[PDB]
Amino acid sequence: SGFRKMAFPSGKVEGCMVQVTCGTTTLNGLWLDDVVYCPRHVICTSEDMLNPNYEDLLIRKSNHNFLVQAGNVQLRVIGHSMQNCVLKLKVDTANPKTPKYKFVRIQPGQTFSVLACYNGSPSGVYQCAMRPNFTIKGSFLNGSCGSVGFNIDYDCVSFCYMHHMELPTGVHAGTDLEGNFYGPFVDRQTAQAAGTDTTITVNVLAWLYAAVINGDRWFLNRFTTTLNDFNLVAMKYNYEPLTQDHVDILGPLSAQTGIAVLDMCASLKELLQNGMNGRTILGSALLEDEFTPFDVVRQCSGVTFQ
Amino acid sequence: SGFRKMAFPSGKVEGCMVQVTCGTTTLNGLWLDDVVYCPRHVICTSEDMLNPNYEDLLIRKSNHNFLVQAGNVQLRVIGHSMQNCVLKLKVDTANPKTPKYKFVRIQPGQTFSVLACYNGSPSGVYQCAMRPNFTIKGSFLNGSCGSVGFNIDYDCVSFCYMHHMELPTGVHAGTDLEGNFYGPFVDRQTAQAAGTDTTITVNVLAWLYAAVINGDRWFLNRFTTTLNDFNLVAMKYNYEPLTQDHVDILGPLSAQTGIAVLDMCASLKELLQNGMNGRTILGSALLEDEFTPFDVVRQCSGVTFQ
Ligand SMILES: *[C@H](O)[C@H](C[C@@H]1CCNC1=O)NC(=O)[C@H](CC(C)C)NC(=O)OCc1ccccc1
Ligand SMILES: *[C@H](O)[C@H](C[C@@H]1CCNC1=O)NC(=O)[C@H](CC(C)C)NC(=O)OCc1ccccc1
Repeated sequence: SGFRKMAFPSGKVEGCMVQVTCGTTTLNGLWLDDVVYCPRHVICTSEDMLNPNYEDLLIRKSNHNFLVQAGNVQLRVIGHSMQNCVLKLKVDTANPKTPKYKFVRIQPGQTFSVLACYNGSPSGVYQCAMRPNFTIKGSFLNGSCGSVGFNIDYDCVSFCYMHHMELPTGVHAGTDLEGNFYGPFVDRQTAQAAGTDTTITVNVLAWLYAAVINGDRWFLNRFTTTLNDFNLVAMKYNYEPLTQDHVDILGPLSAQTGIAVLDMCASLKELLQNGMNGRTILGSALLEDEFTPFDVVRQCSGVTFQ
Repeated sequence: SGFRKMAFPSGKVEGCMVQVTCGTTTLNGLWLDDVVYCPRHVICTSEDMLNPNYEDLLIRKSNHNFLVQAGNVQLRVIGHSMQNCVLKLKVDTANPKTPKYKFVRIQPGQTFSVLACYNGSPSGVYQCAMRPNFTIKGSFLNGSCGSVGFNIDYDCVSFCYMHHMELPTGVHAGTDLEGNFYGPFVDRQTAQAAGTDTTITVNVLAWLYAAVINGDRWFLNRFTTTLNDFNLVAMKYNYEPLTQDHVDILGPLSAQTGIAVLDMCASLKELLQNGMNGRTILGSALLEDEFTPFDVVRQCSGVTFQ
């Protein structure tokens, strides 16, 4: 029993974190096979970050301006290119520890583990969600750039995130590992808006299901509702519209629990209109939306490796 | 910026998790050098767990009744003993991946990372605190026993917890790695009370300091207080008495922030007497107590490896 914000075991991605230095800036880089991925703003100086002409800065750079080291071992750089906002550094040595891996562009509402690094060395793992507005509520100090987000499936690391910047609101933004930002962001030290952040309704329901599974059942109603009437309630409260594949995705949880999805939505509507009245659900006084249905099932089922 | 429940990188302890089987029961075990530590109730059968005579069950056991495997590799057992509630299985092979390690008995209020395992394979990491009442609010399904809790310092793994059982309240109990339970617990399938759980006051303050550091400053008062008068407030609300080495431990946070500790206590007294009025602190509507002062400093400072 019990439900926790659980990150993936980080051992596979640990052996992939390197230090990438270019002049005074040091960032983290991801060493897979014989290429090192890192945020391209490693090539920026003190001033360049207001509005960098990245191709023009990269031209001033040669292979030997890129100090990359894995722990103590310095790797020789035999090639560099820029793919979108990511620098790809070809190195002579294949990482002896590259795991089976995929690059994937995750979708909003999906979660992933972040291995927060500084100076190529790991300092912590936590779980977070790609918000609907394509930001993450992370914990990133200076030098954390190039820290990566990932999922594990069997022995397969699925890298989906590389950290680039902090916004004015204090949330975080970053790219997929092909260097394309999630969201409308650009890697400049400029004021950039994220949109309104909506709540991931299907995740909240999955967390209500985990709550029922774990004994928290006070919020269970005697009511029901309809997709459309709940969806009018969702829009009042900046909740993403619940759709028919959402109820289908909750199917396993609905069956394992014997609570129809729309009975759960009607429970959620009451929580949204009457608050929690100072009660708690799974040790929280807020509605939690960083648990996907798969997170719940994996945790309430104990799926290993992954 | 940002503050998250961060676990330690789990790579070092991953390479130490094995499967230990004895008849029908399978648990996780910790393979360090040529010994495998695992909960002694691996030797229990269906019925034995109501009130096991553990020495009498262990006598029926020989070295070859202990199937331990690391991934696919089965290790030969060359010796077994029982130290308190832990079985020590001597194996012929030293783990080629044992990290620098210590066994430590952590104190209440301290935190640690848990690597939740099933069948000797890791499935997730999360952070939790040894409650004042010596339980943990974990996430542990069947087969999770032998999962371990740990801290990292430089390259040094400090193992402090091994999971044994779930209580009626759904919290979790376990031993240090010398097999002595934290708390008044015994490894029987019996109804066992933990005490009232008090809130770790010094941790709540450290989290208020992290909140100020991260921009959340609405709760800051114009009041002050005294250790004794706050401590009368703490006792009303099941908060552990704040002591003089507690304010001294908060010293670095008090200095880095310019908020006297007793000004913070007076802010905490107001939160305790007037609630949060539907506001949030660091994305939470509850007062959080699973962050020690060192957790805050490490996170607000970015300390690596550890
Ligand atoms: C990469 O190490 C860094 C991560 C920031 C630093 C503090 N917290 C973070 O998430 N990213 C940047 O410094 C980025 C540089 C651009 C050229 C992409 N600028 C940025 O994020 O500005 C916001 C900021 C806030 C607080 C301190 C420094 C920068
Ligand atoms: C070890 O794998 C297991 C962990 C329990 C199982 C479910 N959640 C847990 O934390 N520990 C035990 O099964 C323990 C056996 C005693 C001989 C130590 N008994 C126990 O914890 O009883 C409570 C329980 C609750 C729900 C399912 C099974 C047992």
